[PDB]
Amino acid sequence: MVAFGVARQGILRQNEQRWRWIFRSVIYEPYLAMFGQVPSDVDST
Amino acid sequence: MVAFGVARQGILRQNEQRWRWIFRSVIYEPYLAMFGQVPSDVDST
Repeated sequence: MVAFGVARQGILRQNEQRWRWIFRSVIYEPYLAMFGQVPSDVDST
Repeated sequence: MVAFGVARQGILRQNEQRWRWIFRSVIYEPYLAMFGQVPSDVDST
């Protein structure tokens, strides 16, 4: 899950240089996928 | 489930002194979690 989350982070945006947005963005992917309405669907398009 | 519901009630707000809002708030957590779009995601943030 962490592997795929970091891969999603890389796909979404190339780089990020802040220790707050990155952690929240990474942690969002698990709950997003599990709760059903994952932004991942929006991210793909 | 009841244990985690009361824990969520405590986390959400410290105290509540009405025998109506408390019961509805407690009962909301199970259905919220099960039906997929649980306010718990909003509660965390």
